[PDB]
Amino acid sequence: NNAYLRDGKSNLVSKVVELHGETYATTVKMGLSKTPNTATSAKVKIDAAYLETYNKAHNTDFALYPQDLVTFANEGILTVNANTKSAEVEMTIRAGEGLQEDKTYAIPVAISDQSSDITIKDEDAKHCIYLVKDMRNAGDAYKGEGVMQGYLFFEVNDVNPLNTLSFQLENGKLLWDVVVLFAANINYDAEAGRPRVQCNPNVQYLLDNNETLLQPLRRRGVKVLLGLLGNHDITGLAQLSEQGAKDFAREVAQYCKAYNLDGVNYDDEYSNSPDLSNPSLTNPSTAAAARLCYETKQAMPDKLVTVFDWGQMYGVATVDGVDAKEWIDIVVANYGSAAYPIGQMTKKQCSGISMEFNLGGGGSLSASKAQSMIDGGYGWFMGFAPSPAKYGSVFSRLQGGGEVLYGSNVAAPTIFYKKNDPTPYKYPDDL
Ligand SMILES: CC(=O)N[C@@H]1[C@@H](O)[C@H](O[C@@H]2O[C@H](CO[C@H]3O[C@H](CO[C@H]4O[C@H](CO)[C@@H](O)[C@H](O)[C@@H]4O[C@H]4O[C@H](CO)[C@@H](O)[C@H](O)[C@@H]4O)[C@@H](O)[C@H](O[C@H]4O[C@H](CO)[C@@H](O)[C@H](O)[C@@H]4O[C@H]4O[C@H](CO)[C@@H](O)[C@H](O)[C@@H]4O)[C@@H]3O)[C@@H](O)[C@H](O[C@H]3O[C@H](CO)[C@@H](O)[C@H](O)[C@@H]3O[C@H]3O[C@H](CO)[C@@H](O)[C@H](O)[C@@H]3O[C@H]3O[C@H](CO)[C@@H](O)[C@H](O)[C@@H]3O)[C@@H]2O)[C@@H](CO)O[C@H]1O
Ligand SMILES: [Ca+2]
Repeated sequence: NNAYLRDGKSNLVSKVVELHGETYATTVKMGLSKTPNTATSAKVKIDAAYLETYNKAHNTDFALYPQDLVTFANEGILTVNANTKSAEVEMTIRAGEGLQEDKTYAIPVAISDQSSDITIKDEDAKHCIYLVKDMRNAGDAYKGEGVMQGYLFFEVNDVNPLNTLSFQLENGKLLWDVVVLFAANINYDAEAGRPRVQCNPNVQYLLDNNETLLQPLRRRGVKVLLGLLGNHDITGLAQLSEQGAKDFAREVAQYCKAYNLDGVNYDDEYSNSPDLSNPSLTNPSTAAAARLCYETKQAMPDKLVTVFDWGQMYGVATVDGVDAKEWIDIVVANYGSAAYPIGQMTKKQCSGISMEFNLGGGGSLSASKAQSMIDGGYGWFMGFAPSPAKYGSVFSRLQGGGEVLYGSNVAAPTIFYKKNDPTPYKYPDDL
């Protein structure tokens, strides 16, 4: 009887927990491959030694969440359920006064004292892990448990991402949970014969000026992602070999670490055919795209790995035996479509609408559409390329939906930002 451990609320082996209050309650669930017998038993425990193994495997440095803040019900004993081939125990995570903001802590949980009828294949199957972030002060985008969330791309060539702050509900909450700096590029470094991250001068300016133009968003609870995009040479996000994907994933994670960002969006577009003789490249395919997503999540497991569903970026649901739910946090679709889940993903990881704010296509976040997306179980609505000059049209496309999603409509904007300028100007007076 093979067993493994995962978070019961999410069914994820590796679960990022954002604390918005003093406690967070879930279950830890042991899955069994066969119906258990009357004597089958197991417990769970915090396994601090496994954190060293985990940090080494991922080249990360997460600190151990204070154990005194984590409590299991029932002495950590798993209640075995023969009918669902599983066993669970309640786990509570308390927010602590010794915690540092903008730091990820780890709770490695292990199966322990299991009965002799249970087989645990490896140390990965023995453990699940919670990656805990205290977000109590980064609350301004948090609109509630289980609500739909916003995902917004800025064309940073033209528009300052501080304009995220122009979008609030009437109750003062910020609309857009996640924003993308669209976009850094993948390009060939001919002199080195390898792919590299290549940043245009507009992208580079934001990174250089991260403290004033990007970190104020993160202070308010907005996740800031680096967009990655193909860029008219032999390299592309769906045509890296296994080694090329490992190398590029390491570079992307270094950008997110160096600049204190929250993850990436991958958009497989505008690349040319690869040079198949280059050991960093391979045939363009969803298998290569999935490999890159998987390797990027392994290099930054606490951060978001997200894809635009375009080109060959999305569709393979397993890499090295690991399901896509573990390494695709959000998938957003092309304007006019809804994203769909693969593997054990649900529609909570999918956009139900994508709105092209610059060209007009893709529909509106109306009361009717909001209700439709909730009824369908979608987790996200996506928008692309808003600009202060078009706020009239943009905000007309956000009426009614906020009342359905949050009990509070989107408010008319009163602030906007000019490119590369940190000053919140008055909208529309300063236009
Ligand atoms: C998610 C998601 O939505 N994903 C995608 C998303 O990508 C789409 O977004 C649009 O993408 C298209 C395509 O972008 C890519 O290609 C362009 C063009 O690349 C080619 O030309 C370059 C030379 O000019 C070459 O360097 C390059 O190799 C390509 O060459 C081929 O083709 C040319 C001929 O065109 C041949 O000569 C070549 O030989 C070869 O065949 C490219 O510019 C883009 O890359 C830039 O932007 C991305 C981010 O978007 C960055 O990551 C890149 O680093 C890069 O930026 C840097 O370089 C550029 C120069 O290329 C610098 O200007 C910049 O400062 C950086 O340094 C992509 O690779 C785009 O065309 C769309 O752009 C328009 O909209 C955006 C806003 O959304 C504007 O910011 C932008 O200015 C464009 O706006 C014009 O068009 C709009 C209508 O489409 C209109 O609303 C605007 O008002 C404006 O229109 C006015 O000007 C027009 C002339 O430009 C004029 O014709 C018109 O009448 C108006 O007067 C947009 O980004 C979206 C779309 O919904 O969906 C998905 O597909
Ligand atoms: Ca705060």
